[PDB]
Amino acid sequence: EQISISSPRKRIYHNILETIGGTPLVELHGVTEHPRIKKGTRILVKLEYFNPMSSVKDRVGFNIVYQAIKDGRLKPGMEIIESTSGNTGIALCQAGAVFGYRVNIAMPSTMSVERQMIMKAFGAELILTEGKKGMPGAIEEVNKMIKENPGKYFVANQFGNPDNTAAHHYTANEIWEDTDGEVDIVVSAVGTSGTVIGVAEKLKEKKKGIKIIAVEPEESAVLEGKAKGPHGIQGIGAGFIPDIYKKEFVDEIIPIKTQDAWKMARAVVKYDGIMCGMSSGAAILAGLKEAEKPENEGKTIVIIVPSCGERYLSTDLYKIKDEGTKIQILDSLLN
Amino acid sequence: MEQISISSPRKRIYHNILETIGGTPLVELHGVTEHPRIKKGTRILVKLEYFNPMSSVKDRVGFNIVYQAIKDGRLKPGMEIIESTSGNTGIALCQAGAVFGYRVNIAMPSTMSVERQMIMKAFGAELILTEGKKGMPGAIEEVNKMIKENPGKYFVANQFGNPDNTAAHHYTANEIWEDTDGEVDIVVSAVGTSGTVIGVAEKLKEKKKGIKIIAVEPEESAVLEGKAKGPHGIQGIGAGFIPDIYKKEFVDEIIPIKTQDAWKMARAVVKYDGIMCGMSSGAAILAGLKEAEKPENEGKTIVIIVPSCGERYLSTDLYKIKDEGTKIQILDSLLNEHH
Ligand code: MET
Repeated sequence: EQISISSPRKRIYHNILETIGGTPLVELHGVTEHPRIKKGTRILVKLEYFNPMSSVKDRVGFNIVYQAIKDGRLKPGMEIIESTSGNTGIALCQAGAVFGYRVNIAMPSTMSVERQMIMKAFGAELILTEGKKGMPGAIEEVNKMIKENPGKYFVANQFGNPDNTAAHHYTANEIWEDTDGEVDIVVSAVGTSGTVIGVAEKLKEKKKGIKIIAVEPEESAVLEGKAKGPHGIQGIGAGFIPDIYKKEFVDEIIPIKTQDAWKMARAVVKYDGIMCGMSSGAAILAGLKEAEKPENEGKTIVIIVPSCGERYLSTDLYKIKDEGTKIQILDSLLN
Repeated sequence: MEQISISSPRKRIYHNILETIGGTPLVELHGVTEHPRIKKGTRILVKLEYFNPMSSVKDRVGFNIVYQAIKDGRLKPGMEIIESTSGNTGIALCQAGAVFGYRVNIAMPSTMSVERQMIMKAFGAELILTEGKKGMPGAIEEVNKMIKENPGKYFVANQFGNPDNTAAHHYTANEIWEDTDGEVDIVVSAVGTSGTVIGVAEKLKEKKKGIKIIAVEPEESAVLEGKAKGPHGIQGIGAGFIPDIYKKEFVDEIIPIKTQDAWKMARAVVKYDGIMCGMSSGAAILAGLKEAEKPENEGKTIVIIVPSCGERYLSTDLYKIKDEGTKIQILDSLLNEHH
C-alpha cells in the first residue's frame, strides 16, 4: 500500500535525444481484475509515450537519422524526407532540429489533426494526402517528390529501413532487464513492424521460448493474408506487409476490431489511469485475451503501448460512452 | 561529432502509473545559448517536467495532495475529491483519483480548455461546468456551494494553499541536487501556485549556501513584484494574486517576462534545441538566458524548470507567428532589452 515515486536519474543529458528510450514498464491492475485472469499472471505495459515526443517513433526517427549521418547517407547540404501516419514525421522533426537538417513530410489527410499540428513548429514542411489511399498514397506522394531531383534528399524509408528495426534492440534489452529475464510473451500492434521484429530478434538471442504476438486491425488483416481495408486503428494497419517484416520471428497474429481497440483504451485510462492511444487498446486487449488462457497461468506478458490518448482528442476515441460496470465492460471485450 | 547514447533501462517494474511520477530529466540547452553575451563556461539546463505520465509538473502535486490526505485521513473511503481548475492540476487529480479509487469532480468555466475537458472525462472525472462569463471565480463559487451543501462529502485539493503542493517539490529539489552533483547555482521557476519555486528553495537552501532562487511572472501581471493583476497570455502562470503557499524570503529575485517574448522563446527552443516546451517554459528559459548573460554568472550551473510541453497548446497562438530571422537574429531580439 505504500507508494514511492521515481528516484533522480543522476544523469545530465547532453540534448533531448539522449532522453529517448529507457521507457517504464507498468503493471496493469484495473483491467486485469477478472476471475479468469489468475493472480500469478503478470500483465505489464511498456509506455513508449514517455519518449520526449510521446511516441515509440522517437527511437525510430533518431536511429534512422543518426545512423545516416554516421554513414554518409545524410550529409551536410541534404534534406530529410518521408511518409508517415504521423508519429514518424514528428520523430524525424525532433532528430532534424537537434542535428540541424530540414525535414519534409507526406501523410494521410485522415490521421488526427494533432499530428499535423506538431510538425512545422520544429521546422518541417507538410503534404497531406488522400484518406482512402492511406499509407500507400503517402508513399506514392513521396516517390513523386524525389523522382526528379538530385542527390539532395535522404529518404527515411521507415517500412524498408533496417535502422528502424535495429532501434528496437534497445526496446528488447529494456524489457529483458526490467523483467529480470522473466518475460514470457510480448504483444505488439504492427505498423511498420520495426518494434515487433526488432524486439523479437533481440529477445530470441536472450531466450528461445519467448512467445511474440503481432496485432493488427480485423478490418485490414494483411499480416494474416487478408486485403487492405478501411479501419480506424490509427498508427497501425499499413495496408501491406512492410519489407522489414520477418514472419519467422512472429508466433501468432491477433486481429482486433477497431471499435474494440477504442473501447479497451477507454477502459485502460478509466480503470488503471493510463492514457493509452488507439493501437495500445488493440495491443492490450490482445494481451488480456492471452492472460485468460489456462496455458498462460503465471506467465509474464509484456504489451507495447506506442502512444498517449491526448494525440487523439480530435478523433472518436473518447466519443462513445460505454454502458455497464467494470466487469460488464471487460466481459464485453473478452467475449 | 560526439557519440549520442540513449537512456538505459529503468530496471524497475512500476506497481502503477503514479510510481513513474518524478525523476524527471535534466537536459543541456545548446542551440538557444549560442549568443555572444553567453559564456562557453556557463551551464544552462532544463528540467523537463513534461516527462511525468500526464506531461506536466502537476502530476507531482495531484499525486502528493491525494496521497498525503489518504495517509493522514483527510481523504477516506466514501469521500470524493473536488477542485476548481481548468488546467494541469485537474488532469493530475484525475490521474491520482483513478489509481487510488476515488471519484474526482472538477469545476471549470464551460468554455475553457475543452481539450482538457475531454482528457479529464476520459479519466472518469465528473466535470462541473460553470458559466462562461464568470471565469474561474464562478467555478470556485460553485465548488464553495457544493461543499457548503454537502458537509463532509468532499476533499478540496486547494492547490494555491495546500502545503502538500510545496512539499512535493522537495523531491524536485533532490533530483536537481543529485543530477548536478551539488553544482546547481541558480534555479529559475515560472510561478503559478508557487509550489515549485518554494518547495525547491526550501530544500536546496538546506544543501548549500549561495543557490540563487528566481521566480518568473508575466510582465503584465506582476503581482509578486507588487504590481496590479492584469490580462496576459502566458498560460499556467500569473494567477493574479500572491498564493498562500508563496514564501517571499526563499526567493532572491523576480523576473517579469512579456507574453510575446515567452511565446517567441518557446518557438526558438523547439526549433534550435528540438525541445517542444510550453508557454510558461518559454518565460522561464528566457529569464534563465538573461541570467546566463550576467558576467557575475560566468561558469555557473543554471537550472530552469520546464513545466509542460507545447502539444497542450496547439489550439493557442503559440505557434501561429512564424519568426523571420536566422537563429542569431532571433536570440539577439529576445535578449536585447537594456537595464
Ligand atoms: C499506419 S503504418 C505505420 C506508420 C507509422 N505509425 C508512422 O508513424 O508513420
